[PDB]
Amino acid sequence: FKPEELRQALMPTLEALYRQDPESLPFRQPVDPQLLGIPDYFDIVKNPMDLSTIKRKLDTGQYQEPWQYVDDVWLMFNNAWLYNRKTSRVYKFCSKLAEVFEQEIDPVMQSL
Ligand SMILES: CO[C@H]1CC[C@H](n2c([C@@H]3CCCC(=O)N3c3ccc(F)c(F)c3)nc3cc(-c4c(C)noc4C)ccc32)CC1
Repeated sequence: FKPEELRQALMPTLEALYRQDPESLPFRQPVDPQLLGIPDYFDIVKNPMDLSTIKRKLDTGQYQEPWQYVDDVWLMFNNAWLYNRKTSRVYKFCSKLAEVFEQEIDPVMQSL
């Protein structure tokens, strides 16, 4: 896969996530535990991930294969479901994005 081919193919799946508003808002920048006053965040989440990081990796051609992109998107979701309680808005927004991602990534992976 050329990185331009991955970027062209996968960027619309990422755009679909950013289009979810307000559901994407907590995911658009890395969690900042100082600002949010949650010093245990990095005790629980050892490999942080967010949309800005994924976007940067796509933009710069850091993914060799599409599964690596998919793995990072799932890492972001898994981190949020891990840290946050299921009653929280952030966990529910995570679930909403995951549903959108599933629906958009499926045909794309098949094309590829
Ligand atoms: C610049 O705007 C942002 C919106 C999300 C704000 N925020 C908020 C704020 C705190 C105030 C209460 C509140 O409702 N927030 C909030 C704000 C907007 C949302 F869309 C949302 F779901 C939640 N909580 C966040 C939680 C997380 C989070 C993620 C993702 N994974 O683990 C943790 C913890 C990330 C961001 C959170 C921080 C400022």
